[PDB]
Amino acid sequence: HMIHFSINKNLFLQALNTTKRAISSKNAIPILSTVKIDVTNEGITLIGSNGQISIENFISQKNEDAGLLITSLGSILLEASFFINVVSSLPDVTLDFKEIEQNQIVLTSGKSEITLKGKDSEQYPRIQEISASTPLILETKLLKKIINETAFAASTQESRPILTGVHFVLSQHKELKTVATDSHRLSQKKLTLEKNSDDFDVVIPSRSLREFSAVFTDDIETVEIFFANNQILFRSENISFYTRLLEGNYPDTDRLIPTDFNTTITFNVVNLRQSMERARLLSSATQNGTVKLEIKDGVVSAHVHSPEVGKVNEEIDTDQVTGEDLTISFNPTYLIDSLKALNSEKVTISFISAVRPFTLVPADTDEDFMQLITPVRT
Amino acid sequence: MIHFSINKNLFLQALNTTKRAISSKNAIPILSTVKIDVTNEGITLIGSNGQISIENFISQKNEDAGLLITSLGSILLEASFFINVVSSLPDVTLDFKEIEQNQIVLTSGKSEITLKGKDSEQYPRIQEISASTPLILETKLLKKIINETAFAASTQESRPILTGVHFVLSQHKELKTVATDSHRLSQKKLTLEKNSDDFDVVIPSRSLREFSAVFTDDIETVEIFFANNQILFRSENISFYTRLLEGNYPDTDRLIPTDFNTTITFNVVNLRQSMERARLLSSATQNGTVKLEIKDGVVSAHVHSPEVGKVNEEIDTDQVTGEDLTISFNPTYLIDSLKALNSEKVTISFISAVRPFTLVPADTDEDFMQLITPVRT
Repeated sequence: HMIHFSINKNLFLQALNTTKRAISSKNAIPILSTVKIDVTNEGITLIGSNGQISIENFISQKNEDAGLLITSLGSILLEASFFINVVSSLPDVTLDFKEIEQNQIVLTSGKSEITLKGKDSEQYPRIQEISASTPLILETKLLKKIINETAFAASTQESRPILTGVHFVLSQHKELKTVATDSHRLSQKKLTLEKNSDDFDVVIPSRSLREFSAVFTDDIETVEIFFANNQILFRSENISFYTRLLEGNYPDTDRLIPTDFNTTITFNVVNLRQSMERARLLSSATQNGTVKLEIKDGVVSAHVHSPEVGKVNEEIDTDQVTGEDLTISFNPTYLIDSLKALNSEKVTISFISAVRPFTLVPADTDEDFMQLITPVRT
Repeated sequence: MIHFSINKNLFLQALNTTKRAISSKNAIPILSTVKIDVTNEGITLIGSNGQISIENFISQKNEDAGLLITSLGSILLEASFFINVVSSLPDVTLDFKEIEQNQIVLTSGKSEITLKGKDSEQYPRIQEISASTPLILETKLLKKIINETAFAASTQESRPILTGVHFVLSQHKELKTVATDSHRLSQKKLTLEKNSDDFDVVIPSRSLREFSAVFTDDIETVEIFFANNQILFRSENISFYTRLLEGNYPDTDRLIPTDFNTTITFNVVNLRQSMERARLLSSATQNGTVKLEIKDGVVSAHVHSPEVGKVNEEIDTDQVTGEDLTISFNPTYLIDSLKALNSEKVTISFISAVRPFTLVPADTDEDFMQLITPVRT
């Protein structure tokens, strides 16, 4: 059984590019740099993986846009980057894909014939199948929104794996909590699901979640989620996206969130971001790298002193300041991250002291979106 | 000490132009800074990297700058950082005040940012070119030359004269510009509508690439002045100096073959795209070439990369004449030559599989000529 099919170059190229999102250049298992191409009666399946995530992108014969004509079945491996570059370089709207002697594929497109050396696919590792379960269905724009609101807060230190993921908890059949922290700052988003589902408690690598947002384009309105202990699957009509879960107990984060406050300030999000980025230009010349907010009698100001380099003294305009005076220093990158995560015009930040973590929420909104930032003692 | 106020965006635009001549790493460390001279007339921004120098003048009388100068002087600031800070400031105007210890307080709205600078006495002077009458060329004429030739120059530092472009004015109106790296060559000849004094110079191709980015299209002309070791392109407000390469540029006229045995006229974009397919596979080889096979009126391209793949393409042709031929060459040289053409078709002319071939744009008045040396296979 040797492969032979033809297809529309662009729809093919798109599917390859989606699949490539799970394929690294250098992998510790050499063969995982290849894309795997299974060709059956029903259609073509593109498989890619890197040991953390795997993508199965299927193009069905019956898809009108594919212009997919299948003559012979079979399987093959090609080095993904190269193959993808070559297809992309072909001149015509459709192309011929014909396997021949010794794992070679001839690509005919117009008057241009290009033969690439592939590999037998038996050596490619089969993907472990999540057991037939009841799916959880979420609107994808909701997931992408959770991801943008939380994944940046997760650690990037691989020596503490559990905090490199996002913690997802469904309780009471409809209460969804998502939290991420790197021990310095924290992000938490809570929803109520419109429909009830069976409870779960998982930790999903943040890198996997960033790929989820890239793999599932907005054309796909919902996705089905299946849970195992080791892994989890997101599936649309044509795409299956598996990722590993992080084993271990996620820390109890609820205790971390304060309830009573001495000072609050309500800021324009954009203006504050621009103030913190200015602050950061000078504070990043230092290792300490902190901005100092001074709040005296309704006036709020930012100060950075980077010896040898310069000094920032800026008054920041505010919608509202309540409570008592406060002087507090923090890493401005965390504040910026927090701000970039908001979709609201305004932000309410609430404080306790110069040494206790402070909270930030979007102002004037139903959203249960809560963040924390630990200040720096000085 | 310095004190002026100015529109931030015009200041920023002027600093980003000057930056073109400032590198972050330098043998002479002080050259990573921009020098700001402030006089009654205006502000002069100076940068230089040892090869090129830019002086950019903003006049107080410039209506767009909103420049008000109340105290004079001069200072150095580390260019990249300073430019980033100015760029980040919130208000449309900027107050620039020098204080104690070569510090500059930048005030923009409610934001005040102080930067440590350096005394400017240590910055090296730009060498004035000797008094002379200018040569005036349309900026778009020069840009066009630069895109047509600077890429053919070498990047190997071992024959430094080949890393520049050779410019020769002869008979007071006959301009030849040529570049080569010994493997491929580019030549553009022109006649100036007005006479000028003869010259013969070699201008580093990196300096030419910066020329094209310093003088935006709103500068229609520039005045050019010559010394033996440097050259000045000057517009109303910008002086751009570059060093010249000294030495004898090779006799390039002796390299252009006269009579041919085979010619072929191609659509330019079509050919480029076949060559780019040919280069995906050939770049996997060491000395990756493409073989052009011409038998009857049929032209075809071939590449074989033993453990990777192969290309077999029939290239559509507009016209084929003369003897059959099989010739091999670096596809990148062909691609570079095609990218440099501004015409729909190209005419390529061969002698044999081992002698260089020429490319000219087809059906045009332009005296624009390229050579590529094939490889024996």
